[PDB]
Amino acid sequence: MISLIAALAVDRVIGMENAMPWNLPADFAWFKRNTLNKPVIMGRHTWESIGRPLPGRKNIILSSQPGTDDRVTWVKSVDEAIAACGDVPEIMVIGGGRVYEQFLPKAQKLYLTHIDAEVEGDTHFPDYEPDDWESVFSEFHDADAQNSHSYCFEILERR
Ligand SMILES: NC(=O)C1=CN([C@@H]2O[C@H](COP(=O)(O)OP(=O)(O)OC[C@H]3O[C@@H](n4cnc5c(N)ncnc54)[C@H](OP(=O)(O)O)[C@@H]3O)[C@@H](O)[C@H]2O)C=CC1
Ligand SMILES: [Ca+2]
Repeated sequence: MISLIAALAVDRVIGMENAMPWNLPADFAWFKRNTLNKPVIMGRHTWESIGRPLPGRKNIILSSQPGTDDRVTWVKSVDEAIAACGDVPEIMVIGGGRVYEQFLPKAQKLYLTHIDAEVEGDTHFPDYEPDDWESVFSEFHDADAQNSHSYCFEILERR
């Protein structure tokens, strides 16, 4: 099963100049808990933004060109990316915008963090069809001393 995990600010903004333009440690804990011990697929720009493999996860990088780092597994197509994960219960697609768009039609689950932040961005999550998805988990949190925005963790399953 293929899942997408993403954090979305107002208007589905996910990124600006190769970063996530907000401060939300609660989302790091959610991301780690839901990706650890699962393979993660990401695009080259997202890979370049992290600089080092995510520990405890098989890191698969999509790029049309030959790989440049043997600490991760490089693939040249969506189907090769999926194949490189082998037979696992759940594959996690972790971004960015262009990768999310291509995996959305193949995904059965979305893990979304909806962040109440107004941010300018140059990257947005795809415009998913709400009727195709059932919300199976939704937990809202107010801002606190560590998290400067309110946020809501949501899991949606494809109907
Ligand atoms: N808010 C969030 O949850 C997250 C946000 N982000 C943000 O997303 C942004 C990056 O997204 P974006 O610019 O769209 O880039 P991506 O991270 O999606 O990487 C795009 C690159 O991946 C490669 N690629 C993608 N699809 C394929 C394919 N089918 N075959 C071969 N190679 C492929 C290409 O590399 P090549 O050019 O080498 O061919 C392409 O240029 C950043 O701002 C980042 O901070 C990232 C992850 C999470
Ligand atoms: Ca806010």
